[PDB]
Amino acid sequence: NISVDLETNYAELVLDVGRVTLGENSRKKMKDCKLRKKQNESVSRAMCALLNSGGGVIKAEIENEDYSYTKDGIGLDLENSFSNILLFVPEYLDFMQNGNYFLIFVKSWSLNTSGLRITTLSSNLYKRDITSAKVMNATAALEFLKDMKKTRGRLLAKRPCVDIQEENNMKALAGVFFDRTELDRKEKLTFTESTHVEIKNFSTEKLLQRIKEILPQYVSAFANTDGGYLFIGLNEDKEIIGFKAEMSDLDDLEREIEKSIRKMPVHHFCMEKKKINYSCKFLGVYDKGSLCGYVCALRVERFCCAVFAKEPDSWHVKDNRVMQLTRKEWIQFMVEAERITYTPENLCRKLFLQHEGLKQLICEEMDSVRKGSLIFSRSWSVDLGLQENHKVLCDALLISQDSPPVLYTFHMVQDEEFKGYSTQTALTLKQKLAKIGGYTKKVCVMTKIFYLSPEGMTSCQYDLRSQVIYPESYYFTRRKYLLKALFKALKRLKSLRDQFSF
Amino acid sequence: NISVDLETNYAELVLDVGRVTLGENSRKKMKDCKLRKKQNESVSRAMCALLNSGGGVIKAEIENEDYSYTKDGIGLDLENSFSNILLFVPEYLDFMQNGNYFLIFVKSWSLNTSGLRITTLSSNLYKRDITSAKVMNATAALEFLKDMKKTRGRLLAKRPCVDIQEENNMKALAGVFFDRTELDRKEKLTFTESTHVEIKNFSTEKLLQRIKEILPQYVSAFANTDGGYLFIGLNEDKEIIGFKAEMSDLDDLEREIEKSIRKMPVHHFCMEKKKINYSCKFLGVYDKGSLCGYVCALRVERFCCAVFAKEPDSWHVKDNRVMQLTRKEWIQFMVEAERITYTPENLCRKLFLQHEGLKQLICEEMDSVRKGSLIFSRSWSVDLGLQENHKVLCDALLISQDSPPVLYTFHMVQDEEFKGYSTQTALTLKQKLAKIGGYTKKVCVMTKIFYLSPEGMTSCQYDLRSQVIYPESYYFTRRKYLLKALFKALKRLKSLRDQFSF
Ligand SMILES: [Zn+2]
Ligand SMILES: [Zn+2]
Repeated sequence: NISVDLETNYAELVLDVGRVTLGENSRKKMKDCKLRKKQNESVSRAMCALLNSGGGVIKAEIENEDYSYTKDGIGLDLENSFSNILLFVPEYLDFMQNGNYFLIFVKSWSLNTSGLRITTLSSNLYKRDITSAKVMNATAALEFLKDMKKTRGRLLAKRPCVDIQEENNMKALAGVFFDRTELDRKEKLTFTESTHVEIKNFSTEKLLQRIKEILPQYVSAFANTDGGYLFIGLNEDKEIIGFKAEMSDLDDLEREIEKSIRKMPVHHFCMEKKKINYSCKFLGVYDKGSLCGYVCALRVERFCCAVFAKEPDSWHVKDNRVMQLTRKEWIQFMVEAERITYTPENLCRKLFLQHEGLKQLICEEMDSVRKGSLIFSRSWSVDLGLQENHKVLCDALLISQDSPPVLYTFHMVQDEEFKGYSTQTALTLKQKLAKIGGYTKKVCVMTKIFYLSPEGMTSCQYDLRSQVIYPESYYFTRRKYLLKALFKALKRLKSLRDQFSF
Repeated sequence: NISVDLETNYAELVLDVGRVTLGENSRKKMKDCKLRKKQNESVSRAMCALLNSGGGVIKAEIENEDYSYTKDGIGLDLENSFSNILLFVPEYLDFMQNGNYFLIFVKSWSLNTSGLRITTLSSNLYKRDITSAKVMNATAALEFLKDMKKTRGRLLAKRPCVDIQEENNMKALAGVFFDRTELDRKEKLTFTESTHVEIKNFSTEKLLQRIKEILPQYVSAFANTDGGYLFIGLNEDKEIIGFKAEMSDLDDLEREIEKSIRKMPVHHFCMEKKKINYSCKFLGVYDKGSLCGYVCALRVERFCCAVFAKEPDSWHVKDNRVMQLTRKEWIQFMVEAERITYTPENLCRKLFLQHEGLKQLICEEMDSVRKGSLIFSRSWSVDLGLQENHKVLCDALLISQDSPPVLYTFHMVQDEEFKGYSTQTALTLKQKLAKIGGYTKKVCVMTKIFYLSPEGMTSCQYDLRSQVIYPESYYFTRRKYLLKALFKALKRLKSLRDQFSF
């Protein structure tokens, strides 16, 4: 339910997430928790997509009435989600209440010391923290995947006769318990939970519902750490209780378990692809010579490669659509490493000689600039990898320290509008600077469109800066770093010919 | 209250943490929460010290009686602490209940994709997560410190006249509120908490106690992110309440705030050292023409470098003492990057010719080894940087795939014991292999001591393997990786002359 806004005046990706309730008191008092979680999920997905797609704006309609950002705030859950996604929120996020809408300006994710290339809401990779199954964070998932990639995946020793207790004792006891044909009710186990043992108690009515939900994460955790045994039908005090069911119910539960396990995504770094080796068994529980219920014992063998509970929760924007990254793409991102100067001189001279009014217009525009660089091109759209527009005479990019980059479009057609072309070119330039260029600061690109009359009259048809508003951080840019990022982006785009004079 | 155990037979650092209650039920039912937290802190400090000092063993006396590791477990809080310290607990930790003691075998911390060189319980660096002050994790602290080190530390722009609301509005409103000479009781604020605003309500009796405790972390968070304003004396609904106090109480509170702020550690990456720029003000609250109480407003300016709430909580073992890393050392670690083969041939030939029984003893010992490498030295203690023992004839290190490394000490003195020398040499060798060598797997070093009689009689005085027990993971080692780590350690120790023949 996230759509790219094509009617916006901003020269960047604007994602509309629909009506969102804002304010700490307003969000904490929302009666419908499902709606609040859905709004949080939509905002988080939009933020992740913008982080992975070169930055942009999240536009949310303010659902609650009489909302003031200064007086109310944002909301604890949204802030917690932002903190989970981003280590330093002020470095990436800006908030602005514009009329009835809330704008979250999101900077592109930049490679840092952590080594992460993309942002993930949840890697859906689980591990065993001695007794608990926890979803690997970005750093843990990165380390796990790189270690498995490097190694293409992943008897007894004589010891002194000393009476010791280890996790191997619990694993052996659980294995012996697994092979028991029948069980006795109200008997205590000789083992407890460990890296290879998990014990859960579920009601009969909720068992089928929870098998589709919690079993995948425990199976992923076991297959990722060392394998293990999951026992369902034992209470907190390790007493055998079980759940009452019929043979048909047992068959249906076994089928559901098989479907849930086979649905789990699996990525292999080895040459020999393998399935998840699991064994499901049902042990009858006998009380006073009568069958009380059944205990479900699931043995999950150690897996050679990554096992996912669900597809990794990473998003991006492609073809003006918010798409979740496929497992292969996510794995590839995780494991695979990465005065005024008028240039070029020849093109500037040709443009100034062919069109006399263009030079006067450039001088008038640049009289207000303290120091900067102006780069001319026949079509800046082509240099960014987009389609050429033959009606545009030329494009000019201005990089100055006191102002954000400005793209100057010039056209000879009086009755045609070039707002969309210039906006798309500026959006692509910003994305290339952020991702390919390597610029690590907040950057926005403004546009100015001019009509060059044959008699030399110049008029400013469109001025982007006077129609859109940004946080102040976007209005101050580092000229040297901008030039370096532009040089790197042009070099990587195979469109660097004479933009920088050496 | 953590001491290095010098009476242990293990050839590694054994840290005794005293009596520790173990078991999930036992620990969750502990009446004294202070004692439980103290035990958890001691175990965590010992684990961090062992991780930073080349690995070792944590020995804890089992306080509770009738404790079985297989039946009871470890404890939720201890497991959570271990998970916080280590991304993958099974990769580093092994647990063993030996008699009345509990042994935690800890592998040395190895450099990984995260870039961390040491482990920290808490960096004590705080940041602002929009409304909350949170302690930077290891990755966040690493990124923050490296960014500040790289840059040697760390007007208005014209915008369209659009009615918008940002965090700057809240900051300006808080600044205006800061300069007010007097306040009126039961009036609502025009701003709320943000990246630059924190609002807390404290009782009069607990105000002095909490100033020494919670003020440093908020001051650190403000000085680390963007500065801000802290307001004490306002309830949840942003109504001005204040706290009743006298002028002497105000002076004492101001002195306590000054002492607390000046006590905070500060590290500077810039040339010009600066103090924490803060301003403390007390605003009277007037109700019906009478003074009700006072509101404390603290303005913390943005700081140029790192501000610590406390010294970073990182530990190591030096001179057989568990010492907390100093701030300078912690900063330096964070920000600054890093058949049977008989060698050497000449020394082996000389030893075999001088002592005939030595060759026979070596052959008898190596007849049981499938494949490995034996390296002889005049004194392996010298090659590891320790003091030479002239009574020891020679030392031999055996590296095999089926067995852990074994150090063979040979002596001609019948009435003297060399257990301590061999144990210290093995401990130093293990530490050098783990840290300097770069070995990333669990490794233990056994020792065997032999007496070479002048007539050629050989006797095994001490055999370490038969007297100590390790988890099975320590009994299987990678021979090629062990040789590579040994080569790297010898090269970095300037003691590599002819150990490996090329
Ligand atoms: Zn595989
Ligand atoms: Zn400084």
